[PDB]
Amino acid sequence: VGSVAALLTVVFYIAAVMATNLYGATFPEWFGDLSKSLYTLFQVMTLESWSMGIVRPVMNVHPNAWVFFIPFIMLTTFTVLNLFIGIIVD
Amino acid sequence: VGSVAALLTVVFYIAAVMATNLYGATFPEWFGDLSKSLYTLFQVMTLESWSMGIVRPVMNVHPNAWVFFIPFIMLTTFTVLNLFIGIIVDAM
Amino acid sequence: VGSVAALLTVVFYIAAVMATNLYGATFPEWFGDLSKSLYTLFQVMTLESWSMGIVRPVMNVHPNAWVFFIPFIMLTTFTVLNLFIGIIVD
Amino acid sequence: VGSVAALLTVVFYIAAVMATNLYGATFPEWFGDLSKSLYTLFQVMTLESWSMGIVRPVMNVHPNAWVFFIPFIMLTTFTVLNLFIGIIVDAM
Ligand SMILES: CCCCCCCCCC(=O)N(CCO)C[C@@H](O)[C@@H](O)[C@@H](O)[C@@H](O)CO
Ligand SMILES: CCCCCCCCCC(=O)N(CCO)C[C@@H](O)[C@@H](O)[C@@H](O)[C@@H](O)CO
Ligand SMILES: [Br-]
Ligand SMILES: [Br-]
Ligand SMILES: [Br-]
Ligand SMILES: [Br-]
Ligand code: NA
Ligand code: NA
Repeated sequence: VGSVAALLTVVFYIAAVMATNLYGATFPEWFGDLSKSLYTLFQVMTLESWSMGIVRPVMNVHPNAWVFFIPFIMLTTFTVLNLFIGIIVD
Repeated sequence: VGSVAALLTVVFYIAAVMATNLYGATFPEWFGDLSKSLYTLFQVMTLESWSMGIVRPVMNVHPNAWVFFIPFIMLTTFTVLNLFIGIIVDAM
Repeated sequence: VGSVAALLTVVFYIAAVMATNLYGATFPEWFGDLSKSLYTLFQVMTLESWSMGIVRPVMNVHPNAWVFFIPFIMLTTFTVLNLFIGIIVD
Repeated sequence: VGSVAALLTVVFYIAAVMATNLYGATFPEWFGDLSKSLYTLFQVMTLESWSMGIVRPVMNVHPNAWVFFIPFIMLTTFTVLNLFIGIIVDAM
């Protein structure tokens, strides 16, 4: 559980670093700095307007953006369930 | 677990083949080609703007679209839950 | 499990009957007939735009609408988890 | 289980008392009185338009609003999961 939450924070920070560099210049409101990118990736993790509000607008400039976002959603949500269920048992 | 992930991929692919055919011509931005259709059905599976942003606009042209999307949501949502729980149990 | 799904269908139909009578006249696009109301209550059960898209617009005309919608969400989602987990075990 | 449902109600009430105070004057439609604040925090807890529709507009005026809402989502989401699983286990 402790190791699970550690992995989640590292992946979240690494993903927000990547997102800042990729979309920061073209999408400054969402990815303009590390802070903004961490906030956006949390919104995306919660699945709130991820496609209609974030990813589809991002894909209009960067067609391959889904290669970042879809694996991120698959990875962070699977980890979150694993962490939530893992903490409940212990 | 592997068979579940295989079944989900097959079901997902056929669903996007069907959706391209049904809505492609009338909704090209969301279902105009297999790629776009795989992306939309993923958005639909996550439940993101599925009704307000996709299914209701689709229902304006195709009144029965709900016969496709509602069973799709029910089928994939039950499977993704079963798959994610399946990995957790088969690791404890 | 079989009894759980039976209860869910009855509550869903009864709720869609109630919604048609309550909001049908003022909100015809969402609750104008039993069919429309069943579709809307499914959208509301999945939590998609339930407040921003449906309930807040409904509350502008019917201030107490939340007394219908909030218990519905609480009831149908709890039942759905109970049914999903219940089927997985058996 | 009962203690969990009690803790959630207390946490929910205090959160809506705080939100009324912090955002009431600047966001009256969503946090203008305790009632509106209880309703908004329920919408936020379900994750419905929490960021695009509530938290980002709130962050335009109050840049630190995320310090309130993100821990709120994390706290209530973990509790609601724990409460719902808790009833299921304490019936099997
Ligand atoms: C899982 C761990 C999730 C951690 C989430 C961390 C969020 C950090 C957000 C932050 O530090 N901000 C700067 C606060 O000064 C908020 C930004 O999101 C903000 O600059 C922009 O979004 C603006 O557009 C808002 O008007
Ligand atoms: C858990 C069980 C969920 C069951 C869901 C049943 C849905 C039945 C929907 C239906 O029969 N319709 C009529 C099909 O002719 C669709 C309506 O939703 C439609 O009339 C309106 O929404 C219009 O506004 C669309 O343009
Ligand atoms: Br969360
Ligand atoms: Br998912
Ligand atoms: Br569902
Ligand atoms: Br809920
Ligand atoms: Na949503
Ligand atoms: Na959701």
